[PDB]
Amino acid sequence: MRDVVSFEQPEFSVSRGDQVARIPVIRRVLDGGKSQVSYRTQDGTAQGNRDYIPVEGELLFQPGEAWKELQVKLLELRQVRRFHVQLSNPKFGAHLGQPHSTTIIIRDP
Repeated sequence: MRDVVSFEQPEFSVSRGDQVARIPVIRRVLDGGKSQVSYRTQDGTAQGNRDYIPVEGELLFQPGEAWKELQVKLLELRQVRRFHVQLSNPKFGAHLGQPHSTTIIIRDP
């Protein structure tokens, strides 16, 4: 498989006070062209519009591009809550690698 797109890790941990989660997405074994995947947040115990700002869209990798950073905004209100991000719908010859979903763990300062 070429143009393999994944999250770098199955979990990332952030502080609620950071205002943003910075989530790396990599593309490996480049064939030389563009690739696209879709991405979307999904609630866990962290909930959209309470704990974080939901987002969905497309990640278009131009030729040569090996990674992206997703930035999901965090909201302020011992406490731990999780949301998820999922990759789907590979286009232009792209494939999903492992992990293609990830969990963002929001912790109190």
